[PDB]
Amino acid sequence: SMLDDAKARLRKYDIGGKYSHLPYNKYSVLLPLVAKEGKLHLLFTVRSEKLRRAPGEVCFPGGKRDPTDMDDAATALREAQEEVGLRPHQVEVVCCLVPCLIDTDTLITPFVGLIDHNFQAQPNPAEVKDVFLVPLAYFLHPQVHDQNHIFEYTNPEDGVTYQIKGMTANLAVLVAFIILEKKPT
Ligand SMILES: *CC(=O)N1CCC[C@H]1c1cccc(OC)c1
Repeated sequence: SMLDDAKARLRKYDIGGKYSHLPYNKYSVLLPLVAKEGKLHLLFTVRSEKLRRAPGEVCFPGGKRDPTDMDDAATALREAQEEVGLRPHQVEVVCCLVPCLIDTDTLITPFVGLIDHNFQAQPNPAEVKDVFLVPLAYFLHPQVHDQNHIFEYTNPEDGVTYQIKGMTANLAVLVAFIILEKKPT
């Protein structure tokens, strides 16, 4: 099936806990995969304009590890619940992708999660101004604008354009390559 095939592909890139104990300032993100209309999509947030760090930017759900978290995956799931109302029974964490090193002292660990078909986002306006889907296939043929490369995605439902860039854009392309490369039509 589409979903079994995606999970099987993703598992080949799982680093698991290999980098998880290193003494960094630790953050996790969830890359949430949603199946709609026979195709996979990624779920993105737009950060609230009132936040200190990166107001109004397109990001994945996530945030800083706290003492309650059993592991890095728990961080991602806790933050996703707080930001968009995703409950743990509504997500299957499939794998942990290559971490992202920044600022010399920070390690961001991305987890890919398959999202239940009955989940409906409830954006928390203290954290997130918007939540939206992009088809995974978009990231194979994006609309690129240079400012460094920025992706512009226009939602055909409403005509709204979102700008996706940096780590977030790079991770989206990675997931699209992993799942969609070399597939019969
Ligand atoms: C958009 C984005 O992913 N950002 C904004 C702040 C830095 C980065 C980030 C890094 C780790 C966790 C985040 O939580 C979503 C965000």
